[PDB]
Amino acid sequence: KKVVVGTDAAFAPFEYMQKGKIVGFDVDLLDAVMKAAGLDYELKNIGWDPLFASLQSKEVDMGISGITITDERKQSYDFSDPYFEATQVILVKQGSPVKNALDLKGKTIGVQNATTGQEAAEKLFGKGPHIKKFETTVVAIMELLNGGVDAVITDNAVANEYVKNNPNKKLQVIEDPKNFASEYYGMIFPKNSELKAKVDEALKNVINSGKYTEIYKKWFGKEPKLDRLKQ
Ligand SMILES: N[C@@H](Cc1c[nH]c[nH+]1)C(=O)O
Repeated sequence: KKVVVGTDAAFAPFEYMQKGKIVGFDVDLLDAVMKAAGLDYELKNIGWDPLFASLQSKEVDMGISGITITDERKQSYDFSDPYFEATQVILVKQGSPVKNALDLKGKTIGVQNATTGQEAAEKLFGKGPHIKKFETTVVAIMELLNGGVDAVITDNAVANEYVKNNPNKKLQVIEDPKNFASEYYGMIFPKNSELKAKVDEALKNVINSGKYTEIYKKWFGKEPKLDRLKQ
């Protein structure tokens, strides 16, 4: 019996489809972690909202989908030790007047459904019509390109990856460290999972052996500050 791992492979550089195969930082880290934990696994591309549903039903044993550790998600799920630090940013067209998150007032914001980016947008301007929720971040960014939304709030490394990969779209990343707090990714599990402890120990092995850093350098071209993982 293999471990069923779910991911939403529409979140580059962490997980995405390349020539019909699921690739990314989370994909490479998962492979490293699971082999260090001695667990045969299957990686499923399932979708963002199906994934969380599947984890609650326990049909999926494990998740790695650039998922931010939050106390709101700790209600139903368990998390591994953090393996990445992120923050929400604001993605816009280069000609945007947006300088900070407060400039987004009265404007339409495209977020992926049930994410920390949605939460951040709803924290500032409350729940309402000009917060447009999409199943993938890919589609949210697509509503930005065509003018359907004025701004996108998503994770920083994803936004930076899209700007880097797509210069002809002429998008810019607006950072607001005053409004957006530090976030940490964790591998997710159904409540009281027996895999969590094995994954935590395997992650340490992966970090200690220098395996994590090689994967980090591959996707981000620089040395990680590993002290971000002991916060
Ligand atoms: N890290 C954010 C955004 C995200 C990760 N994967 C898809 N969206 C979250 O877990 O809510």
